[PDB]
Order: sequence, then structure tokens, then C-alpha cells
Amino acid sequence: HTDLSGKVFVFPRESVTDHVNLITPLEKPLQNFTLCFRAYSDLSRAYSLFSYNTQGRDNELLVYKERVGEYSLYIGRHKVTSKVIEKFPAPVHICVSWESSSGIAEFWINGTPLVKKGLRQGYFVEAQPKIVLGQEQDSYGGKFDRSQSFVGEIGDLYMWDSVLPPENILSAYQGTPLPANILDWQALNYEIRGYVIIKPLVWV
Amino acid sequence: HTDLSGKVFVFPRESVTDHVNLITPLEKPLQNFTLCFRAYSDLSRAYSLFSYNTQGRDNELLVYKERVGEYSLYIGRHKVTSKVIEKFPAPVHICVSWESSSGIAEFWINGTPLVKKGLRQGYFVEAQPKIVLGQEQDSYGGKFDRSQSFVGEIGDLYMWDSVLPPENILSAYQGTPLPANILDWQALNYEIRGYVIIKPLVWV
Amino acid sequence: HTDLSGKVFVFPRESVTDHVNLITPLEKPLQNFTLCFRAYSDLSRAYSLFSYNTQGRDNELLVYKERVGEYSLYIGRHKVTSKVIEKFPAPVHICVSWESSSGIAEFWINGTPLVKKGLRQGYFVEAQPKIVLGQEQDSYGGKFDRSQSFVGEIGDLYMWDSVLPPENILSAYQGTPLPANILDWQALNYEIRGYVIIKPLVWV
Amino acid sequence: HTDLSGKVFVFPRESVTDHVNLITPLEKPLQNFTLCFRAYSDLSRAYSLFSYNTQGRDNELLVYKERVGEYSLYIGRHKVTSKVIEKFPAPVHICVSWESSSGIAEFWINGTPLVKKGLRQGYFVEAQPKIVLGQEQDSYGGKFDRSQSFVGEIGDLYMWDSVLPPENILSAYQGTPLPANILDWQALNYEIRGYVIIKPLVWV
Amino acid sequence: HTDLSGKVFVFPRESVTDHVNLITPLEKPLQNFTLCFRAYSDLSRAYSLFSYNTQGRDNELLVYKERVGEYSLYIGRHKVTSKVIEKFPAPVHICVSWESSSGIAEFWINGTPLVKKGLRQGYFVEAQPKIVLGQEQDSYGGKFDRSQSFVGEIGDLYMWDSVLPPENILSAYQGTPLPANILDWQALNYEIRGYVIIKPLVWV
Ligand SMILES: O=C(O)[C@H]1CCCN1C(=O)CCCCC(=O)N1CCC[C@@H]1C(=O)O
Ligand SMILES: O=C(O)[C@H]1CCCN1C(=O)CCCCC(=O)N1CCC[C@@H]1C(=O)O
Ligand SMILES: O=C(O)[C@H]1CCCN1C(=O)CCCCC(=O)N1CCC[C@@H]1C(=O)O
Ligand SMILES: *[C@@H]1O[C@H](CO)[C@@H](O)[C@H](O)[C@H]1NC(C)=O
Ligand SMILES: *[C@@H]1O[C@H](CO)[C@@H](O)[C@H](O)[C@H]1NC(C)=O
Ligand SMILES: *[C@@H]1O[C@H](CO)[C@@H](O)[C@H](O)[C@H]1NC(C)=O
Ligand SMILES: *[C@@H]1O[C@H](CO)[C@@H](O)[C@H](O)[C@H]1NC(C)=O
Ligand SMILES: *[C@@H]1O[C@H](CO)[C@@H](O)[C@H](O)[C@H]1NC(C)=O
Ligand SMILES: [Ca+2]
Ligand SMILES: [Ca+2]
Ligand SMILES: [Ca+2]
Ligand SMILES: [Ca+2]
Ligand SMILES: [Ca+2]
Ligand SMILES: [Ca+2]
Ligand SMILES: [Ca+2]
Ligand SMILES: [Ca+2]
Ligand SMILES: [Ca+2]
Ligand SMILES: [Ca+2]
Repeated sequence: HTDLSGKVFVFPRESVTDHVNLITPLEKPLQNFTLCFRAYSDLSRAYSLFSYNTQGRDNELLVYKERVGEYSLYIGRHKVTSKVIEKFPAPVHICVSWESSSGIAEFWINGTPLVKKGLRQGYFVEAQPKIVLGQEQDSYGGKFDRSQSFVGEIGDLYMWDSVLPPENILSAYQGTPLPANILDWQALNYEIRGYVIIKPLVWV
Repeated sequence: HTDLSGKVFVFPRESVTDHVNLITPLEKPLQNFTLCFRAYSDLSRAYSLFSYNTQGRDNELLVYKERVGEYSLYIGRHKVTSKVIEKFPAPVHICVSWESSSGIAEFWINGTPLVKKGLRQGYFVEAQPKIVLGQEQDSYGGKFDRSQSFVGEIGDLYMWDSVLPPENILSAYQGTPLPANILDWQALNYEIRGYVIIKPLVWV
Repeated sequence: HTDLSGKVFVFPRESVTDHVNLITPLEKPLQNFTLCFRAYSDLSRAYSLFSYNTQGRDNELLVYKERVGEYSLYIGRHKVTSKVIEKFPAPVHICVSWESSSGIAEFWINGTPLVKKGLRQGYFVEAQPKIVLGQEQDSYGGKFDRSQSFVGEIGDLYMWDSVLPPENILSAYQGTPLPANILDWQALNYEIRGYVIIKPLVWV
Repeated sequence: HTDLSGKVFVFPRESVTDHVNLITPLEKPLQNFTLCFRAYSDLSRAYSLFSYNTQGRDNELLVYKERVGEYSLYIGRHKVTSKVIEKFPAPVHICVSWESSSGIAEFWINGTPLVKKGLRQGYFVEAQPKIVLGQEQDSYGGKFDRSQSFVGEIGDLYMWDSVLPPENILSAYQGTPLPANILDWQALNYEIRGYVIIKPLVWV
Repeated sequence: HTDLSGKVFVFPRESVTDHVNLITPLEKPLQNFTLCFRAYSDLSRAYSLFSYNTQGRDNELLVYKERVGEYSLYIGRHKVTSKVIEKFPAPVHICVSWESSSGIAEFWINGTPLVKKGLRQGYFVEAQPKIVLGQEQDSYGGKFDRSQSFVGEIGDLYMWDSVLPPENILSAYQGTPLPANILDWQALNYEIRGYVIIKPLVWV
């Protein structure tokens, strides 16, 4: 339980080895959830932001940037993509929620809502995951791909087991987030593997 | 008669099956009319916003987006198109009126008037329609086309049997519309067919 | 003598038949003159705004839009073109003057002066004209061309037999023009031929 | 000695004949010098702004616009070019200085300094020149080229036999220039040859 | 020890000969360091800003502009590149730091931080350098390349043997920098070789 307030992870080079493991207890399958964080990268190609796999299931929960201005969400291998107008390169605050009952996934880029899309209505996201920043898993905790690796900075990451209202998403964007029960940036359990450096956050 | 204030329809995936039926009594043929609503979609291709058919007549009244920045109005199979400068993707408030006596159709995008165009002077729009959101009809209530389907969110839909003055169009754009006698968002009769979800409106 | 204050002509479709005839006494050949009006059209091709012909002389005085951002003035079949930065589609207030003694023609788009150009120094523009909005004449009052027709809205048209100073051109742009002695929008003699509708001006 | 305050030269058509001769005594070779003026033209091709030749020497001192956003200075046939961000077409206030001792030529477009460049260090610009607006000389006062001719308006022209500090360049840009000892717009000796008209300056 | 406050070096032409040697004692290998300066050039090709070589080691420390919007840092032949949105041509204030312990290099363009990148973790930058402005060294003080030469103006150069905090980088950008212990613009030891002129700084 480490307090990373005002710090970021820095993945300072393209690689197939550098990454961070996020550790959560969880154990109960996910029905609703909201995830959010800040990222800053000048990659033009595609990259994984947040990779969440479980035993036997690739891309169980994956936030993945297709290209400038397109964000994709995977839920149990099914995919959904939404577009937004953004500058490049630029810092972004990404936030994504998904609700099993309706299947709706809303993206929120820099406090602006993208078009809602739907997938996997009725599905339950599997538990006891391996979660990875800086690489995209194609196995249970490994088999990475260099050309999907993330190069840049990530911080202010939070994950709740519910769907945040707009009022609460704004709070997170403005740096005063509600306390999170799946991943909290101020009490984070993480392993660093490879070349990842922790530095102060100087771009918000 | 359901009050959808502050809610929207969400057509969360491309399909040939998802759609909403709007139900109005009407019965008397339409001479003048104003239609308006909000839409938010990141489709680059063409799509139907509002499809209104009658027994034996395709595209009797159809609002249809050709491509970014071009809105078309069909009246009795005749078509008229007007251009506007818009960002993309972005939420839009569309509003369109048509007057039989003059044949003039004015479009109003986000409270800005497009160039007036004319068609079907003297025509009477047929009554007892089937009205459909989220798909484009090529029959009396069906025979849809996937590549014309609407994917995104629609709300704040109103339809009057008269032509609104500018003062009243602004009112609708600003969220304080006059009460409507053909379709009112606050007392709406609708059927949902397929995958359509109702959610709160978070983008105005 | 009809007062069209706050109204516009609407040429609502492309055609070779719709047009308006403007009627002025004149009778004395034109030495100096200023013309101005508002127009709103989303045509990308070329079109005639103001066509003024006399017996035996085509394009005696013609204001003609070549393409987006280029305005041409014809004086006795001689042509002159000036460029400007404009958005599209957008409403414009055009104003053009010409002085025989110097041959100089200045264009003024939305109150901004274009580069001055010269032509026909010493020429006298012929009298007893047929003047036409919405079509381009290739005869004395007819032989139109569909692909030069104007589609959109025109209003606030004034024509003086002198050259307005800048102070007066601004006045016209801002909607408080000096009274005009060749064509006055507030006492206009006009015939409508074909499909032309008069509607209120809603875009200024 | 004519006062052209608030007036401009208008070169109203492309030609190989229209031009203005500027007349100065000078007689002593130029070591340092600053030149400046306003110009307004919608030509996309190359054109000469200011052409200064002497007996037996082409392009002794020549300010020449290569294309949109590139200004060239010739000093004794040697050339130097600097770039700037500008809108087009648009009025510009150009100002250029050159210092023999250092060879440095600074351009100042609309009160903004371009990158300094150098040429002809140690050179002395020849005296008893023929100076021409509106054409580019390839002889001592003539042998013009149509495709280098200037078409548009020029005014507020001043030339000093020293190098103005920044404070003084701003003054000239803002319309309150120091009195000039080589060419002064308020006491100018000029011949008009061909089609050149003097009109009031309406674009500053 | 010369005070260049409010002056710049001007490399006024492309060449393989013009350059400036910067002289520092140093002698102790560099572990951390921050470098910063202002530059103004309208070159579209690549150029070296700051070239620092040591006996037997090319590109030991090199700041090098790849193209518009891309800045590269070399540390012991290894390279790292970061992107930024900039206008062109435009004056820029560049500032770059590097820390051996972490290998992290941060760029700061006009007071804005680029994405951090990493290289040469653990490395020690060699001492007793030859440092050169206006050319890129491929030997110990020479063997230049014309097509990498810098053409424009450089000034306000400072270099510290530590890593400046953000607060101090802002100070340097705003013209009130902390005193520097490797290179100080207000006490600079430099040789000028070739065509380089010192002029006042007129573009900040
Ligand atoms: O990698 C993933 O888990 C998913 C998530 C988003 C990107 N992606 C893709 O599958 C896109 C390409 C993946 C791998 C790939 O391109 N190929 C191409 C040849 C073999 C290999 C594969 O599909 O297994
Ligand atoms: O579908 C409509 O009702 C109208 C309204 C806007 C688009 N549209 C069109 O007709 C354009 C194309 C429609 C369908 C189509 O393109 N084709 C082409 C082959 C079969 C099918 C048809 O003509 O029935
Ligand atoms: O119509 C006019 O009077 C002037 C006004 C501006 C354009 N224009 C033209 O004449 C351009 C071309 C007009 C007609 C045309 O293009 N052609 C091409 C072949 C037959 C026909 C003709 O010149 O008679
Ligand atoms: C998820 O949210 C829905 C909608 O509020 C709710 O009905 C359900 O009980 C929630 N499930 C869990 C596990 O929190
Ligand atoms: C439609 O509006 C026109 C005014 O142009 C009016 O004359 C007519 O009575 C109206 N008809 C209906 C059915 O509202
Ligand atoms: C036209 O304008 C010129 C320039 O002032 C003037 O000399 C002349 O008298 C005017 N003639 C007419 C008929 O307006
Ligand atoms: C030109 O300027 C230089 C430097 O400012 C000066 O030394 C010299 O006296 C000047 N010469 C003339 C003729 O103005
Ligand atoms: C380099 O910076 C690190 C981090 O602050 C510091 O521990 C070290 O003493 C510095 N080394 C030198 C030589 O300044
Ligand atoms: Ca995978
Ligand atoms: Ca993969
Ligand atoms: Ca149809
Ligand atoms: Ca269809
Ligand atoms: Ca004609
Ligand atoms: Ca014609
Ligand atoms: Ca020449
Ligand atoms: Ca020539
Ligand atoms: Ca080298
Ligand atoms: Ca080299």
C-alpha cells in the first residue's frame, strides 16, 4: 500500500519487457465498474493503456488506443470503439465505465463524454485477474507484444466496482476523486518489472 | 405517455434490427410542420435520423445525414440538401421545418439557420405514419438497411404541425421548447424493438 | 414600390427558369456606381449574383462568383477578379463600386476591402437595362444558363449612381444604409418569374 | 515633393508597362539602409515589390516576394530569403534593413522580426539609382518582365540611410514614422508611367 | 568572461565553416545536467542546436532537431526523441535535462514539458569536451557537415551540473534564470570561427 499522490509511472522506452503489475484482491466477478487514469504519450501507433486478463481469457478487460482520437474497450474479447477530437501529442485524462445489466460502456475524455456504445450485455467480467500497465497481455500475465507496448507516463489511476455518476467523474478529472475499492492510487499494490521509473507528475 | 425529460435513446451498436417506433395519432395530412431533436454519433457514413413512412410511400418524410456537414430532407421521395460547418464528432441540435404553401424547408443546426431550399410546393404529407428512430424504412414500418442505421444517442425530440418562428426554435435549442402536438418528448408513445437502452442525457 | 425591409428573395432550387427582374428607370448612362447586397448560398460551383444587360450588350455589368473566395466584376464584357478569405458556406455582405474616370473597381466583403483592380477606364455603362437576380443573362433579359443560376437567399440590395466612401459602405454593412437612387430595397420594383419565395431574413 | 499621406499607388492590372519611377538625389554609395512600406496584393506568383538598379548593375537592391510567406532581399545580385507565417491574401507592412559592416539583413513583417540572414559583408550599394515600383528592372530603368510585375496597392514608403532600431520600426508600422532622408512618402518625387492610379488608403 | 545579456549569436548563412566554440573547465564527468537556450531558425531540414563531443566519442551530448516538432537528445551515441506541437517558423525556448541514476531525459519547450524518455541509465557523460554551436561535430572539435549546420539565432544559453526543478525551468524561460556553473550566458568563454555575428536579441 504505497501512496503515489503526485507521482507517475514512466515507461521511458519501447520494449517487450518493461511493465508494471497491479495487484488487487477482488475475487468476486465484476458486474459494474469504472476505471480512470491520466496518460501522456507521443506514440502515433496503437498501444494498450490498461490490460486486465484472467486465467484462460485474453482481453477480459482492456483499454486500448487504436490511433489518435480513437479509444477502444474490450470486455471478454468483444470490442467497442469511440472517437473524440483531441490534440496530439497531449496529456489526457481517460475514464471508462461499463454496466453489465445494460451492456453500456461510456468513455469520458478530459471530462467530456464520448458516444455511449454497448457490448456483452449480461456478461460477468472474471475475477482474480492479472493487471498490467505498459504492455498488452496475450496470456495470463505475459506473452507481450512490443508493438502494442505503452511508452510514456501514467498516473492518478483509480478503479471502482460501481458506475460513477457524471458528478464523480468530474471530481476525478479535477484531481479530487472519491476513494476507490478496486485500485486506489493512494494505496496501490504494484510490482515493477523491467525499466519503469517513478517520477513526479509535472504535466497537470 | 412517458416523460423522457433528461433521458436519451441509446442505439449502442450497428445493426439491422435495433430501432424505436414512435406512435402518434395524427390522421390529418400534414401541411406545415417543424421537427427537432438532439443527436450524438461518431459515424462517418450516412445515416437516417428520423424516418417517417406511410402506407405505400417510402421516404414520405425523412431526415437523413449524408456525410459530415450535410443534412438532407426528403418530402414524398423528393430530396433537398443543405450544408453547414460542424466539428466531428460532436453533439448537434437539429431542427427542420417545411411549409407546403411555399415548399420551403429550413434547417437549423445548433440554432444557426442553413440556406433555405424548396421542394414539393403544394404537396400534402400523408397521414397515419409509421415513424422510426435508429433505422431507415424502405417499407411501411420495416425492410431496414444496416448501412443506413443510426448508432449513437437521440433525445429531446419534438414535432409540431406548424412552422416555428426563429424565437421558438431558439427556445427549443436552449432546452425550453413550446409544447408540441405531434410528438412530445415529455409525453411520448414509443415501442422499443431490439437493442436500445434508455439512459440519462449527459452531453448537454 | 415595395418595402422589403427584413425580407429576402429565396431561390430554393437549381433551375433555368426561376428568377427576379429588377426594374429601374435610369435612362442616363452610368459613369460611377456602387452596388451592394447580402447573399447566402451553399453552392460550390460558379454562379451569377447580379446580372445587368442592355440591348445588344451581354455582361454589361455583372457580379459573378467564380468559386469559393473569388469575386469577379464584369464591366462591358471586360472582367476583373479579386480574392478574399471566407468561410463556407457562410452569409456574406458583398459591395462593389466602379469609377469610370479611373477605371477602378473596389470590392468590399463583409466590410473588408479587397485589392482594388481596374478595367474599362473611360467607358460608360449603358442605360435602360434589364436587371436579373437568380440567373445569368446571355441576352437582353433571357437566354439563361442553369449551371450559372443562383440558389440561396438574397436581400438588403441597394444601388447608387455614385461611389460610396468607406464610411458609407460600413453603414450599409451594419444595416443602416444611405438611401439609394438606382435600386432601393425599401422601395423596390420587381417581377418574380418562376419559383422564387419571399421570406423573412433570419441570418443576420 | 508631393505629400501622399493617406494615399496609395494602385497598379490595377498585370502588365509590362505600368510602373512608377522613384527619384532620389543620393549620389553617395549606400553603406547602411532601412526601407519600409505597405503593400496589398492577391497575386499567388512571384513579384517585385521594390526594384533599385544602377548603371551596369542589375538587382543592386531588390525586395522580391518569392511566394506566399517568403521574402527575398537582393544586394548586388546576391540573394537572401526569409520565411514568415502570414494569411493570404492580406495587407502587409514590410520593413527591411541591411548593414554593410556585418552584412546582416533583417526583415520585419507587420512589426515581427524574421530570422536575420547575411550577405555581401563589406559591399557598398551603388549610387545614382533608378528606382521602380510595380515592375522588376533587368536594365538601367527598364527591360521589365510581365510575370514579375506587381499588381495591387503600395503606400507609406520610407527609406533611411541608416539602420533603424526596433523602437523606430514599430513607430513606422504604427503609422508615426521618423522622417526619412532617402525616400519620404510625405515629400516624394515620382513619375507615373502607364496605368497607375493614386487613391486613398482604405485598408489600414 | 563576456556578458551577452540581451544579445544573440547570428549564424547568417548555411555553411560548413561558421561556428562558435564554447569553453568550459568541467574536468569532472557529468552525472546529472540541465541545458537551455533560445533559438530562432526557419530551416525545415534537420540541424544541430548544441554539439558536445569528447576525445574519441562522437555525439557524447547532442541536442538535435529532426524536423518541425521533433527534438532529439543524444547521450553517448544513444538517442531519444520527443514530439511537441509548435508553429513554424517560430522562436523557441528549449530546455533539456538528464539524470544518470534514472536515465530519464525531460524536454521542456517554451515552458511546456514533453513526454519523458530514458536512455543510458548509469552512464557518465565524459569530461573535457569541445562544445560547438552552429555545426554538428563528427570528430573532436571538427569534421562538420553542411546539411546539419544551424542557420539562425541562438541566445540565453545556460548549463547546470544538476537537474533543475520545474520552478527553475520556468524562471529561465521567463528570463530570470538561476546562475549556472557549466555555461553561463552572462560570463561566457567563447571563440567565434567563421561568419558569426553578435547582435541584440529582438525577438523576445
Ligand atoms: O492483441 C490483442 O490482444 C488485441 C487487443 C487489441 C489489439 N489486438 C489484436 O489482436 C490486433 C492484432 C493482434 C495480434 C496480431 O496482429 N497477429 C497477427 C498474426 C498473428 C497475431 C494473432 O492474431 O495472433
Ligand atoms: O434508402 C433510402 O430510402 C434512400 C434515402 C437515403 C438513402 N436512400 C437511397 O436510396 C440510396 C440507396 C438506397 C438503397 C440502395 O442503394 N440499393 C442499391 C441496390 C439495392 C438498393 C435498392 O436500390 O433498392
Ligand atoms: O456566361 C457568361 O456570359 C459568362 C459570365 C461568366 C461565365 N461566362 C461564360 O461565358 C463561361 C462559359 C459559358 C458557356 C460555355 O461554357 N460554353 C462552352 C461551349 C458552349 C458554351 C459557349 O461558349 O457558347
Ligand atoms: C451494479 O449496478 C446495478 C445498477 O445500479 C445494480 O442493479 C447492481 O446491483 C450492481 N451490482 C453490483 C455487483 O454492484
Ligand atoms: C399551414 O400554414 C399556412 C401558412 O403558410 C396556413 O395558411 C395554413 O392554414 C396552415 N395549415 C395547417 C394545416 O396548419
Ligand atoms: C463620377 O465621379 C467622378 C469622380 O469624382 C466625378 O468627377 C464625376 O462628376 C461623377 N459623374 C457622375 C455622373 O456621377
Ligand atoms: C553605418 O552604421 C554603422 C554601425 O551602426 C556606423 O558605424 C557607420 O558610421 C554608419 N555609416 C553611415 C554612413 O551611416
Ligand atoms: C546527481 O543527481 C542525483 C539525484 O539527486 C544525486 O543523488 C547525485 O548526488 C547527483 N550527482 C552529482 C555528481 O551531482
Ligand atoms: Ca491480448
Ligand atoms: Ca497482443
Ligand atoms: Ca427508404
Ligand atoms: Ca434504405
Ligand atoms: Ca452572359
Ligand atoms: Ca451564360
Ligand atoms: Ca533584374
Ligand atoms: Ca526580370
Ligand atoms: Ca556526430
Ligand atoms: Ca555528422
